[PDB]
Amino acid sequence: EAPAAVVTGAAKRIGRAIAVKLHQTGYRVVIHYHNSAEAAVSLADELNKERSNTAVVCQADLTNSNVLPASCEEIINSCFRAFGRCDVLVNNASAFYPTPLVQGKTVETQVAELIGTNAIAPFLLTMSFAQRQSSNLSIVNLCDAMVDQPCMAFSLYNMGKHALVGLTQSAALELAPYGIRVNGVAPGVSLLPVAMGEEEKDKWRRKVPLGRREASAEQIADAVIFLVSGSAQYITGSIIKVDGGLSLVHA
Amino acid sequence: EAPAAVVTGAAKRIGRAIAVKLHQTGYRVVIHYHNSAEAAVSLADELNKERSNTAVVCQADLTNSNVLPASCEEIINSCFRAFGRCDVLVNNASAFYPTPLVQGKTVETQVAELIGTNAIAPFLLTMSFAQRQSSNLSIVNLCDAMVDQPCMAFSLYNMGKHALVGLTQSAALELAPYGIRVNGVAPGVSLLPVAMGEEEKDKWRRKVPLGRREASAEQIADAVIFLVSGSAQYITGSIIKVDGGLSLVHA
Amino acid sequence: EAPAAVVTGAAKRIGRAIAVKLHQTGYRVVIHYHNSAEAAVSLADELNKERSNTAVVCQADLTNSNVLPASCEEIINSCFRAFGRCDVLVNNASAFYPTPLVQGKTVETQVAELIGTNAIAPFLLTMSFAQRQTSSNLSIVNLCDAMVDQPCMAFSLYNMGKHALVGLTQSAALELAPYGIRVNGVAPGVSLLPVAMGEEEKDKWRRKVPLGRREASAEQIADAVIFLVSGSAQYITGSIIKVDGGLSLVHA
Amino acid sequence: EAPAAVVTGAAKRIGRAIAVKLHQTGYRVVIHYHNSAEAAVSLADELNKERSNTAVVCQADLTNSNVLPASCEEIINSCFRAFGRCDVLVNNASAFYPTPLVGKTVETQVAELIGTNAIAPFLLTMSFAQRQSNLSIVNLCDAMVDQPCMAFSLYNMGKHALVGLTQSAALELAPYGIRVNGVAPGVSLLPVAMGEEEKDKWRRKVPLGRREASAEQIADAVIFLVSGSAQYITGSIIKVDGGLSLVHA
Ligand SMILES: NC(=O)c1ccc[n+]([C@@H]2O[C@H](COP(=O)([O-])OP(=O)(O)OC[C@H]3O[C@@H](n4cnc5c(N)ncnc54)[C@H](OP(=O)(O)O)[C@@H]3O)[C@@H](O)[C@H]2O)c1
Ligand SMILES: NC(=O)c1ccc[n+]([C@@H]2O[C@H](COP(=O)([O-])OP(=O)(O)OC[C@H]3O[C@@H](n4cnc5c(N)ncnc54)[C@H](OP(=O)(O)O)[C@@H]3O)[C@@H](O)[C@H]2O)c1
Ligand SMILES: NC(=O)c1ccc[n+]([C@@H]2O[C@H](COP(=O)([O-])OP(=O)(O)OC[C@H]3O[C@@H](n4cnc5c(N)ncnc54)[C@H](OP(=O)(O)O)[C@@H]3O)[C@@H](O)[C@H]2O)c1
Ligand SMILES: NC(=O)c1ccc[n+]([C@@H]2O[C@H](COP(=O)([O-])OP(=O)(O)OC[C@H]3O[C@@H](n4cnc5c(N)ncnc54)[C@H](OP(=O)(O)O)[C@@H]3O)[C@@H](O)[C@H]2O)c1
Ligand SMILES: Nc1nc(N2CCCC2)c2c(C#Cc3ccccc3)c[nH]c2n1
Ligand SMILES: Nc1nc(N2CCCC2)c2c(C#Cc3ccccc3)c[nH]c2n1
Ligand SMILES: Nc1nc(N2CCCC2)c2c(C#Cc3ccccc3)c[nH]c2n1
Ligand SMILES: Nc1nc(N2CCCC2)c2c(C#Cc3ccccc3)c[nH]c2n1
Repeated sequence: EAPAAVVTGAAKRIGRAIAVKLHQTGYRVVIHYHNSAEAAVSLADELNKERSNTAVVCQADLTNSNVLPASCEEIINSCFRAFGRCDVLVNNASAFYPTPLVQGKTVETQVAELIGTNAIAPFLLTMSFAQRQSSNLSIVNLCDAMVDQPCMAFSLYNMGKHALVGLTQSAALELAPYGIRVNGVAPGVSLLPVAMGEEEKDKWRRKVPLGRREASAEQIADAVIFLVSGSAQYITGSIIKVDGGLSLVHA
Repeated sequence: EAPAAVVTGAAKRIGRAIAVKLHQTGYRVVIHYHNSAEAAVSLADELNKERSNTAVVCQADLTNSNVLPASCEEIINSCFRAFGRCDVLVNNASAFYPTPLVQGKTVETQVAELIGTNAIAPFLLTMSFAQRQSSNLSIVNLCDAMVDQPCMAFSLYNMGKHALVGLTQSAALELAPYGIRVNGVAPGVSLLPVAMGEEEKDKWRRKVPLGRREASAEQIADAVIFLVSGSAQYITGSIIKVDGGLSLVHA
Repeated sequence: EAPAAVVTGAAKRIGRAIAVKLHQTGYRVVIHYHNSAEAAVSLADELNKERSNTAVVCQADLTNSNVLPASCEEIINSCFRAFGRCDVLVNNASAFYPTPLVQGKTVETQVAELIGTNAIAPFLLTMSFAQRQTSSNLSIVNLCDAMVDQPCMAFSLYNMGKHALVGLTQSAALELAPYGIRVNGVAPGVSLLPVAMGEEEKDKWRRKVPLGRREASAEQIADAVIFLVSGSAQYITGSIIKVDGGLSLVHA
Repeated sequence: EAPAAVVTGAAKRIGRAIAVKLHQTGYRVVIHYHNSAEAAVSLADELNKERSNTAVVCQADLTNSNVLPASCEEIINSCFRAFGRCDVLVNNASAFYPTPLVGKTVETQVAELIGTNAIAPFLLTMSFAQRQSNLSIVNLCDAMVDQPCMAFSLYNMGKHALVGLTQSAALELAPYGIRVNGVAPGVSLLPVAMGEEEKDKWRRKVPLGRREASAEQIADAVIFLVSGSAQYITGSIIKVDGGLSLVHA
């Protein structure tokens, strides 16, 4: 019987690249989404076309609130409901926008979305994953290679990703006696929005040592797939940068 | 005019030592506290006896909630209303208890307290402090030298301290243009409670390379004093471990 | 035509596992060795029995000296001599013994062996590798140490050597990225405890590891190397992958 | 009796400022130097004019070689010879120049860059410990060690090694009451002779004040680490960089 994976924020971009890759490697997948309903269902469609009854979608807001623990438990429950098991959890969903310290979402909303999606939801999904448990159980957290050279005025976002590093380590340590490995993948710049000005994209592209290009979504997913594989059976609490050397470039 | 400082969680233990040492150095102080009202008032009394009109108290819960931004604004305000200025903020208050991943406060309450006290309140206090501004302005965040080798079952506490590192770096970068430095002090083991077990204290003491003892509250306060001083005027985004070598000791 | 890899200290243990997997993946290999001459020659024999003239041996002391630069150049040269190309370099060879700060090799000899093997020879091999250079996939993997920030008591020069190696991994990734050469590390925690260590002692270390209360196999370390040299790691450079079972996360 | 400090590479620039500050604090000082004899003697003279018999010079090359351990032992020995004790060691001496991967031989590059930045600090540390009250060592590291300058691999390997020495020695010497810490400068005291356009280019990158560190600012952190206010601090490295290491590309 095939193992099952939950991928948060999997309707598009990096998260969809990860979902697809697990599916192709033989996983059944829960495609989680928040707002992108049409993209999520469309992907579950493709993948079920490929193999019937191997994908489902699951809608959840991962903003922090008093019901977030229930929402995270229901995401995990939804994998068991659909597949009878849950082998892999990939915490990919993330809010990203500036929250300047000195001067519109209220600050309470900004805290809730940025810390919720990047850190607390990952923690709650990890609790639920562990609680509901031959096997290769693992969690992969999507981190950020630039957390120590942060974007100006992204304090909440940066605190959220730092918290996620802390979760990755704490969960690796705690869940090792249950056979559950917990690792991260830390993109540098990846998948630049089409919208973004072509000269702005080139400005950033030119900073990357390896090929003066951003990472493809495929390249990020490749590192996730490694960490979930039997090729990584002794790896836990590791975070693999996938950044083309960007984090090494001084100002 | 003497400079003024806010110290969170200043009624007892390390926060109290930081408040005393700053007051000794010539600062006027706001003693924030949550439950330790008699100790906070007694400290204020003792400090005002040394020097009239140099200490006030401010009570607030720093748990994450819809009212935390106003509470943090209140705390900074208390310093302006008493003293007419606010030069230094020390983010010392901190909830600390285990939050095991595998199963009595609800989990969402555990999240609110541990992430609120250790990260979100320090972010909101930082915003409020910055917004209100040859001065020597700075922020010192009490971090944790053991954050990369965390205690088992302390996930949320560790996440909170990692976020606080993230805040330290982000805010150092963003507030540098205003002349506000942001730094950290990372204690190892300091001031073990009297009522904790003798076997367990001996166990931990014996692990510290430098002297086989915990730090005194005054030794932690010494590093805070340095960072706020004119001897640290080029230092921002730095985190000083005060751990007797404990973090260097392998398992 | 098949790519080619140099693996230093490849006669035994982890280096041997790395050479074997690389060869199994389709690489031709230079098995570098220092003292383990029989092991190196019998390994090359086993590999060539599988595929003809896909393995050669190359002996060199990698202690720091006046002759180390030429030795390192000759290791890379031997790969070009045998196989016409050199696509991968794995810096695995390493001296490891204590050098207490406070009180019969002299200290200058300990410096030369520990800093030479762990840091200087990798630098020189990296220079020679790069100097000699869209289906190209060139890369270097340096064998680091997951416990570098919580070092063994009395192992200052070894630990200095491994820190220098992290520095090289970063500096060389930055500098060689324009040439298409990636530079990464694999950082074991405890792996393949020596056969002659008593099991009761092996178990004292084993017991510290969160993930299974055992040490890594040589093949588990090799698996990380294989990943880093693969096409699945094409945007990965300057990265160090811990393969430590969570050991570095465990407090005193 | 006043305590005594050894400061390597102390004839000029940042090492000189550290010596000056330790001397102002009440230390007797060994000013080690390699080539800057005139500056070193002039400094010793000035410090002894301020307080008699409180400074000496000591000449040594700290390039790696088979005699480096004896040279390091002799530096520590020179502090005991002059002052009867040795309380503080500051490993400041450092070679710094590019060594690209693609007149000096590479053997010589390795010897100077790895010797000065790492092996000499290790040997000096051994000699300091062996010869033994608030005893401590401060190693001058580099806040940019993880975002290094292009083509500076050996320099960078040296400073990484020095971080490892700081940790290993803090761990090992702690039972002897000897603390070991680091100060990691960002851009500091730019050469007067360096091009103004280039200086301005690097200055404008620094978040805190858009200026380099003064040598006195670096020294202030050294002074803290050797003081009685840092008696529980060992194995720590304090960046003194105005936030420069926080700035992405
Ligand atoms: N792109 C980069 O350059 C880069 C750099 C560093 C790190 N990373 C990391 O890699 C991961 C993926 O990057 P990306 O660019 O693909 O991400 P993205 O496009 O910014 O967002 C990924 C998904 O997160 C989900 N999400 C956002 N807010 C949410 C909420 N409140 N509740 C639930 N889900 C929410 C969204 O789902 P819906 O669309 O369904 O609403 C969105 O599709 C992230 O964790 C990111 O931080 C990316
Ligand atoms: N002690 C150590 O070994 C150690 C080690 C590493 C880091 N640290 C850090 O150093 C700092 C001082 O340590 P400590 O041992 O002195 O801390 P502590 O005694 O655990 O707590 C300090 C104060 O935090 C305040 N606090 C707790 N929950 C709060 C809430 N919901 N709202 C507002 N305030 C709250 C409390 O004030 P009230 O008493 O008034 O209720 C408490 O007295 C902390 O940031 C800690 O995390 C300490
Ligand atoms: N084993 C572990 O737990 C562990 C932990 C952390 C990191 N690592 C790293 O992983 C790598 C492999 O570990 P290992 O335990 O397999 O290594 P090892 O058995 O200690 O030695 C590897 C090889 O290094 C070669 N070597 C030693 N001194 C040399 C010299 N002076 N010149 C040239 N070559 C020399 C030896 O070759 P000959 O036998 O031919 O003389 C030896 O076979 C090393 O880089 C190590 O530091 C290992
Ligand atoms: N300046 C910066 O921006 C910066 C940045 C990061 C770190 N740092 C660190 O801070 C420390 C001081 O920096 P700096 O700019 O003052 O240093 P510097 O001017 O480059 O050199 C300091 C001294 O090192 C001594 N030295 C060099 N090679 C030597 C050798 N082979 N043997 C013995 N001594 C040798 C020289 O002595 P003589 O003059 O007597 O020959 C020189 O005066 C260094 O450790 C440096 O790495 C500085
Ligand atoms: N969830 C999430 N989304 C991100 N982005 C979504 C819009 C483009 C970037 C980033 C992102 C970025 C970026 C970026 C950096 C330089 C130039 C353009 C984009 C970093 N972490 C992120 N996390
Ligand atoms: N707010 C807060 N409080 C802490 N403590 C309050 C009770 C003593 C420890 C710690 C603490 C600790 C500890 C400790 C660790 C090992 C042995 C004994 C105490 C670490 N971070 C903390 N943060
Ligand atoms: N070249 C080299 N060799 C190592 N070893 C070779 C013999 C066993 C370990 C180690 C090693 C180790 C170890 C070890 C630690 C605890 C228990 C047993 C082995 C760490 N880095 C190493 N580098
Ligand atoms: N021993 C030593 N000396 C350095 N320098 C001596 C004169 C120029 C800088 C540096 C140095 C530098 C620099 C610098 C950075 C930006 C612009 C100009 C110089 C970094 N590490 C150093 N170590």
